[PDB]
Amino acid sequence: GPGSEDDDIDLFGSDNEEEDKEAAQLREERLRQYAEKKAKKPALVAKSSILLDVKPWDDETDMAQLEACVRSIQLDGLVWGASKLVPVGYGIRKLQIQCVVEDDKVGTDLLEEEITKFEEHVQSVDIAAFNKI
Repeated sequence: GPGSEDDDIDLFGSDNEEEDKEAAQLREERLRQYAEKKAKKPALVAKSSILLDVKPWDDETDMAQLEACVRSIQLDGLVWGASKLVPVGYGIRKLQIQCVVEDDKVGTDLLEEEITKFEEHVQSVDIAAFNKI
């Protein structure tokens, strides 16, 4: 229907459109990018604050790069809070990272999926606690 000023009529020769299989996918990809990078209006949006603990494999595993792995997750509405190290066992100390997610954009999916891929440096990803804000 109506989107950006028009709805379906061609008044703009700046867009080539094209009727192609890959083009169709790319047309939709344009909307995905607009919905993701834009449409994010600040309002009373629900948020979750999840405390995950990033546990390293060994002392040799660097704690700062553990934090770096989590802090490089780029999603609009994925906010990082304070992180602290909690010493637990022999050698292994866990990094507790607070993440604040804007629920109407970013689900925990993004953080859960990404940090479990980061398990190349992280031994296991444990959940410390879940809080709503």
